[PDB]
Amino acid sequence: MRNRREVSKLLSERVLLLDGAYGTEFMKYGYDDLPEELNIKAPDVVLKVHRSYIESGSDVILTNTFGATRMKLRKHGLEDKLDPIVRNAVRIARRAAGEKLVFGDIGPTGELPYPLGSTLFEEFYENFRETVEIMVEEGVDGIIFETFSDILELKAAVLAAREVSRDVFLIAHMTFDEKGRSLTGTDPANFAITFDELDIDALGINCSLGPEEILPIFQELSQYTDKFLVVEPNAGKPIVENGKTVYPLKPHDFAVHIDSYYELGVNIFGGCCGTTPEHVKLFRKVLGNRKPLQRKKKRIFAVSSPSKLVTFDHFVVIGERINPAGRKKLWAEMQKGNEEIVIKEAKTQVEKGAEVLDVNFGIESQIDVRYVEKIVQTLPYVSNVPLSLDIQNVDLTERALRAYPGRSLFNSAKVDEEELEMKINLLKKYGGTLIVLLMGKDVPKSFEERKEYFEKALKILERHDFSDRVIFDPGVLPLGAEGKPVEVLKTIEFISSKGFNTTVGLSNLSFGLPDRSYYNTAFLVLGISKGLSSAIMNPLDETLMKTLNATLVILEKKELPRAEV
Repeated sequence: MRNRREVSKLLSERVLLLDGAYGTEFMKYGYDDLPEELNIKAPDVVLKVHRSYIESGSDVILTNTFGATRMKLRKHGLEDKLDPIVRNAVRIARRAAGEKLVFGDIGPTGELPYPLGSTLFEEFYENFRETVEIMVEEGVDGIIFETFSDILELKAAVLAAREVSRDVFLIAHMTFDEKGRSLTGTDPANFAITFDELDIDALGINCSLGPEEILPIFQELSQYTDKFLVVEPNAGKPIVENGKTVYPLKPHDFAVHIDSYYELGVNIFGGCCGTTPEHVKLFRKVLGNRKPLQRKKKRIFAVSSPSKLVTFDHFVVIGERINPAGRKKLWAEMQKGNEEIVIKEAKTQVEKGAEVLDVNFGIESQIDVRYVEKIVQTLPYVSNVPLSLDIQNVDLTERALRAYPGRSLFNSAKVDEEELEMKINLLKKYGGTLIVLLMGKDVPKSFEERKEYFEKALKILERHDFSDRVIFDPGVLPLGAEGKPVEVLKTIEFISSKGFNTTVGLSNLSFGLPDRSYYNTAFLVLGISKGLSSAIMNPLDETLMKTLNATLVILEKKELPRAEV
């Protein structure tokens, strides 16, 4: 009953105020039932608390639906009460809301994504789709995913929501500990980078930390995103007055941070665990009828994993081993569905220095589609490093981009009008970066030719505003096929001059000749000197790795291992 343009037009005009805890407010009225159940067993309390806040000055209240999802309600055997639980909630809230805003509040299922758990991107996606549909029907003024602790789950949630409506105002939230990490690893910047390019309207933090510890965390985020920001700290560092649970921070020692958050560009302020209508009554005062600030997001090219954020601000070793396309061995297994052999090759390369893993599925037509989706999701957790998805088929590309936990590096996309625009789209929808391989109908042979391809891809890239999301691959040829590698170098330089990142299929140079390791090492050094910022290579080639490291030290792009005597 209110689109996202409206809701933004408002947020741009003035900083909004949210509400505090509800569970603890139900506790005060003797109700200890699952808060989401009081929508059926005692709508009065629910209506009361919503009022306690709207009076304290809240401009937006969250529907009493945090645990309102199939997967969660199921743990408390309520899978069947889901429909009315939510509908009442929106209605109960809509009541106290009055003229204010009502946001559907959706919390995390509380299940870990496989392997840390046993849930696949699909189960999550479908889980959140169901509820987000109930709410959108009921006319919520937006939807907010609070306290999420895993980019994969939160990714499913946002995609599901957005699949339901392209007009409802969306808000994604993650919760970090004091170390600045999520449950599975995402730090503020990762989260920020990974989720900014998704069709959500705002990002934010809530719970786990008081207004104090949350301040810097909120800043890291505010720096890597231009979307609206929301924050809802706890009520100070948790303690136990009777061994139970008590939040110290008073309405004054709390409401005094509003200033600090205001300057970091916040748009919506509220409170989590320990916050009461009292606090909000002050927030209303300390805050006032202000107007939001600006900050300009610091641009940065990086891919991510649930736990690691790789920035192309140094040489990025892209592991090449997981490639059944070229290994008749690994392909035989992976086709059979072996997940172990793949998780192993993954772990090995990371140990040796690979910061990103390139994964390809060999003969795409004969590979179990559900296996791809399971591996695509799995690796990032058992390897800790991002993945360079080496798919070719458009259909596999999508089934894979969806399930990938984070911001991926998508391998391949020739400079073909169609393929490009088709790949750009998939990425704009699921997020990610693109490896544009300088070659069209057929392979270019000269530095001149490659430049025409580059020049062309640029036109297409700008045309779709996606030039800030690409790494260029000049295309390497085997020496024993008249490669003329000096032409690829002239290209690496040319692109690196224009301001782009570059990678090469290093092992392409020597296929078909002995002492492959030498030509590779040689080429890499030469390549790096010309600008090459990354290279799908074999981290297991020790000499290549060492010579590489040496090269970087020499070039002042990394530093000393400790001089002796």
